[PDB]
Amino acid sequence: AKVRIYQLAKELGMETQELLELLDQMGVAYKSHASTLEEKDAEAVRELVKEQRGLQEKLAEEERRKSLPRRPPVVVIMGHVDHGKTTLLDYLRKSRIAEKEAGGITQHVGAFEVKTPQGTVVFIDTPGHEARGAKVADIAVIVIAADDGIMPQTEEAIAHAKAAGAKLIFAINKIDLPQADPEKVKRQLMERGFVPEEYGGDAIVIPISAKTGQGVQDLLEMILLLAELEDYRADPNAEPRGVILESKLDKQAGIIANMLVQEGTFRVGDYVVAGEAYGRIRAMMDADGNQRKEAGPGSAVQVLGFQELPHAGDVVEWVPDLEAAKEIAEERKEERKAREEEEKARR
Ligand SMILES: Nc1nc2c(ncn2[C@@H]2O[C@H](COP(=O)(O)OP(=O)(O)O)[C@@H](O)[C@H]2O)c(=O)[nH]1
Repeated sequence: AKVRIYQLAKELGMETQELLELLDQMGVAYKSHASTLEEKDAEAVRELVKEQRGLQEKLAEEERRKSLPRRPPVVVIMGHVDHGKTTLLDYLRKSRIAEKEAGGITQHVGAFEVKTPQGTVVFIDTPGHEARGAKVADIAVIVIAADDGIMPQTEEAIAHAKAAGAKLIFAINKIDLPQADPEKVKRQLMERGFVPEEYGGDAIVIPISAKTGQGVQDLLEMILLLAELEDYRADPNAEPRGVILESKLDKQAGIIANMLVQEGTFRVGDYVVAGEAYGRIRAMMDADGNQRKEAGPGSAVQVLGFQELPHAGDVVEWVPDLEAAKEIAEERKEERKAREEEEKARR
């Protein structure tokens, strides 16, 4: 003090003409950048530069938080009995560790992930063969055998999947067999109004062999492709929301539930309600057997601590406290009771 303008500028990491512009907006009059500033003013300048810069760092932050991270595609497999669903799932579950040493673990949490350079894909395991619930799968892979073709069962699977909001992918399996005619199946698909992309339609058709592994990598790349196109994303910071895949019992363990996380992040100690089932999460284990402290979108984990058994397809919801988990769970019990005895009246 009293500081010259070119001095203050160097101080603030600023440009002479930057600071001069600022003084004019500020109302402080100078002669040239050589001029001296009253410490009153310089103190104001130092302050304003904090305001403006802090706000810009703030606006940049809110800017990036508008952009939500992606999430892996969740895939279900459908089809007609004998057409190779099971064989395909096993293969996919084989193809993940071509690394032996395990370890480490492979328990079954209801879904598994296949990591590719192009991305990670999540596969529902849990065969129930359907049974409504809450949306689980983004994509359905409809499996068809090339020696058999399209059965009414396949027509059902296709109808179901669309009704469930799934984007369809048609997999033509068993192409190793000499009696296999994939073109026949394509014709059947077109006959039914699904036109493959090679003929200019929007249907996706990948010939594969679950036995040999032919075209399975291509099937994977196509799933990830349609994922980018659909652009699946989720907010890890939202109110945690997920869905129950399967919930079973274990003698020493008790009630366990497999859960897919959809939005948010569940952590240990969170109180959750699923349908009429509530509880506190004691522990969480993934497909790798790792005990997890936190779970974000795309994660299939096994949850310990439910008081009842949650039904599959039921939504898992975060709640602040045990009491809130209890009231919500209880109210859903009331309505179900009442609406049950309402079915006593009308048969
Ligand atoms: N040749 C051949 N057989 C297959 C292929 N995929 C599955 N299979 C056979 O199809 C039979 C029944 O299929 P499966 O795995 O049980 O699937 P799912 O019946 O639809 O649940 C099994 O004996 C498999 O070995 C394939 O790509 N090629």
